[PDB]
Amino acid sequence: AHHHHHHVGTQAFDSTWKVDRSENYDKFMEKMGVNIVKRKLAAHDNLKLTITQEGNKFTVKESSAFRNIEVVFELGVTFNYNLADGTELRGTWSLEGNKLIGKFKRTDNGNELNTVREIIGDELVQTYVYEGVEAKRIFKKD
Ligand SMILES: CCCCCCCC/C=C\CCCCCCCC(=O)O
Repeated sequence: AHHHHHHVGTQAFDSTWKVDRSENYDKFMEKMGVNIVKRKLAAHDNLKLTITQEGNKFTVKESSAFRNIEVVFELGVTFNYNLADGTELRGTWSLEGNKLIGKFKRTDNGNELNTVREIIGDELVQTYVYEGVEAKRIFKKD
């Protein structure tokens, strides 16, 4: 007696999507209290994203008009992330039920930010909620 068989797959998110559009971002940056100049480049930064994962550890490369760095996280591993000005927040991402959670909190007053990751049709999306305001950026393959 004997038998055999085989198949194959291929992830979807593991791609290179660049900022093709955004929604409500204006209120998000305005909320924090960003200056006209800071809102000029942070709006037309041309964020280029590259998604690559190997297990429960994801690594994405992001580049902007004034800088660019690579970040690495782990599902369910809280770590300290620093900002361009030096602020350090304690946050990360973790899946729940059938959705992905992303939360980070300021050290000043503990402002809780909430972000979820999803994909619609042929465009990647990431939502961010700040004080009731829910803004998101739509990245299309580059
Ligand atoms: C020059 C103006 C100040 C720059 C504004 C910073 C805007 C965001 C840029 C870098 C910080 C990004 C922090 C994201 C945390 C991880 C979330 C994720 O896994 O997608």
